[PDB]
Amino acid sequence: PSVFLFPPKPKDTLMISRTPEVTCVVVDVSHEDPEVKFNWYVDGVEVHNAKTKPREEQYNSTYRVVSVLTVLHQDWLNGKEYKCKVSNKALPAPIEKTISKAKGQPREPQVYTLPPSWDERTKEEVSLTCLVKGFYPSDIAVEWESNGQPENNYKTTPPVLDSDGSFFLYSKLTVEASRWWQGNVFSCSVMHEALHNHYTQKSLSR
Amino acid sequence: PSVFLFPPKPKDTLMISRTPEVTCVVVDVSHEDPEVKFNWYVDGVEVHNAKTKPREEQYNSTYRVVSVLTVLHQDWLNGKEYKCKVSNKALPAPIEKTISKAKGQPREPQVYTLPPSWDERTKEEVSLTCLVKGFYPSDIAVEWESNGQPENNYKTTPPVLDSDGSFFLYSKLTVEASRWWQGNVFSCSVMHEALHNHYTQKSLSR
Amino acid sequence: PSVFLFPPKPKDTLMISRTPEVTCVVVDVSHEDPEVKFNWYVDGVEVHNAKTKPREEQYNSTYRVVSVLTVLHQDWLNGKEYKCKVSNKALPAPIEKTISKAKGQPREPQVYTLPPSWDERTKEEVSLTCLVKGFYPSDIAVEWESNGQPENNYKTTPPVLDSDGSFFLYSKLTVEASRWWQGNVFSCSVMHEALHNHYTQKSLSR
Amino acid sequence: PSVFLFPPKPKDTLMISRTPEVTCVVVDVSHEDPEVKFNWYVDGVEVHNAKTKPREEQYNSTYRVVSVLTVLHQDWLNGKEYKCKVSNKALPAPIEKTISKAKGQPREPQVYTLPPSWDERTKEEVSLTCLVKGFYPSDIAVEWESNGQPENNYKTTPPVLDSDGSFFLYSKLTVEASRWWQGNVFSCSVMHEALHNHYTQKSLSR
Repeated sequence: PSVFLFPPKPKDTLMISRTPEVTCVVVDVSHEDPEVKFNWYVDGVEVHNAKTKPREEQYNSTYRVVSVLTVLHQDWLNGKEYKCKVSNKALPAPIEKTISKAKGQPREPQVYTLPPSWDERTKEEVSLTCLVKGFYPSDIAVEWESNGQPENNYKTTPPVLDSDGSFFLYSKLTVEASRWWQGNVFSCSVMHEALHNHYTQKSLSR
Repeated sequence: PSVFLFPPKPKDTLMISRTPEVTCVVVDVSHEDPEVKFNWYVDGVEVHNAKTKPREEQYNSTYRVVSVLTVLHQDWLNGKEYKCKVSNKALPAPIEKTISKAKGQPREPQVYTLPPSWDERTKEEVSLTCLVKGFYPSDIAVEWESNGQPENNYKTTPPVLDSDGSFFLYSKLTVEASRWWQGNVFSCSVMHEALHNHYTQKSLSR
Repeated sequence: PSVFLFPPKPKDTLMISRTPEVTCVVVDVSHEDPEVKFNWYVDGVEVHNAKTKPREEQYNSTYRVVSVLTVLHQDWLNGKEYKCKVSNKALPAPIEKTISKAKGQPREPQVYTLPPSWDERTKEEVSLTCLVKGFYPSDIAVEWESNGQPENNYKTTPPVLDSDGSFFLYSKLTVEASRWWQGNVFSCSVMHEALHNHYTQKSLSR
Repeated sequence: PSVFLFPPKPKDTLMISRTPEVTCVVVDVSHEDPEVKFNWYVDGVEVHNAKTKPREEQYNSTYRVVSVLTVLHQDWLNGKEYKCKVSNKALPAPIEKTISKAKGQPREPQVYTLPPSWDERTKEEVSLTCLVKGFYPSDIAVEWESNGQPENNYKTTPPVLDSDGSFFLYSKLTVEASRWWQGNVFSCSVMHEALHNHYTQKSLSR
């Protein structure tokens, strides 16, 4: 068997509106001895405010085990680790996986609202570009809203490493040219750590 | 024992200068029985001399072997299937994995160049962007060039799926401000199968 | 009988998607001897399958027989030699005919896009010109496009030798004056061996 | 034996200082019986102004015999029909071949002088351009000249048929930078039958 530790979503670790959780999925567990045992060493503390073993739903008849641990918004922000010790009889050795926030000095994302191209102006759909560059923790979230209500038809690229060791990404919004030309306002919503109150909003129109 | 088949590089399939290769990577293998055997089948017929064997090792204790098959540009860009038959002792049955081009409508790439943002002015280095959307087959190559010779400070995004069933990506060239202001012209060179001539270029200046 | 060896077309050698083929035309054969054997030698090695030989007749009361040998992109660009051997009536000695890519240090073409004249302003149509000069391999493919779509009424002069041992050609695009005066952007797509990525382009507007 | 009739050269059809000439080349005359009887007739009237040159031996043990007929500048350009009746002892009945001037409504060239392009200013040597378009008879003659005296280093493209069924060609003069920036006059001298006085001149300066 093998184990993979997955981190929490980047939005819930900046927002007190939701719960941040780290999930430890054990896979290729034969039915021989399920005996899945999760010993969560937060920092150096072995006791676990652990959560259910749901086992989710069957793909090749499940055999897949998950435990989730509610983490603290502050603990992940303060760069401390979370182990996951999977002990099984079919394992000669236990599998210990450690996850921690990107251990560097956080940098602020520089948001830039790039407007449509001259080439695109003669089209029924025009594409609005937000560029988010310069953030060291690749843990970010980009959303698009206009006049205060959310929008759809947008797609954000994964963060990509740059030359300075930082990260950047582009978020593109597809709107009809009816709204852009009539002068509606569109807003790029970026949520990172280094931003003041984990939120910045740059607005775009013409 | 687990195997992986990788298509040729996009530039290599769209360019007369290079030799495109499908790559069959068997990972983990064993330490006890490192001998692998590669059998390459194109469209049902076995290709022998067409493949070479890179001899390799690794640092997860276990080794990594890899075999590469030179295809003809026109065979890959047609509906041809390439099968890899990996036999090792550690496997009961040979593992056969087949790969071929993305069957479907070739859809033409639209190259949009967006100029530097107002905020990046009065800064040391500026960033120039290249939005490429609408291409389907997802095997695309994009580089930058100014005054004939190429440029190095570019990173292009992983092709991200759109609602249309299309694809898009972005490209970021970071140039010294003074070269941008001195009027030098930068160009975005994209290669794809759906393009007439398999090549297009958009320009960025002022 | 007479024999003639014809080389690949220039666009076919610089674009993968096309089959470049050398053509061996024997004209003025006789009714007494209507069966002509063509034996193709490439770099000495005889290739028989790569032949395809149809048949037909001309108004001369003579016959014309043709044999095509599909060449590889990599060979012609790397100066390999192609031979076709034509033995019909008498003449045991079939051919002296052998073709190759010209031998010379390749030279990069120089594209200059020159705008319509002052006199052409005041006319229903305008003519846009593309000076391509300085190339030593002579094999070049030049076309006009706009809006990423190929154009139609353009005509290009054959390559003509310049004083420098280089070649130069000119390409005229004929487009409606409404189109030029409304601000479209027209471009010159030139493919040649010496160019970086075998493709360059310059554009014109206003 | 095979008969060929070659028309007069374009420059001397327009200029009175030269003598235009129709030439009648008979080839594949054999050693056995040379003795070729050239009998010319213009329109319908046989003329005895023709001069049969001596017989000339080739490497193929064939004789080539030629006769030249001096024509009238008007009569050629008036579309008159010139026939050559060659009679040998070998052939059964004499061979005849006819040439006339290109029979279509003559069309006047339109000459535009195009200056050099922006990219070309930085170069030690700069190229001036002459576009001659819209002319029907493919027989034209182009020259370059600055400050009266004729000029060197000018190369003309072959005539090129266009879509409208007329012809066009380019002429490039290569001059050093100093000549162009100093404001010197440059002139493109174009001689075509539809031009009044068969000569025009267009000019190009800074």
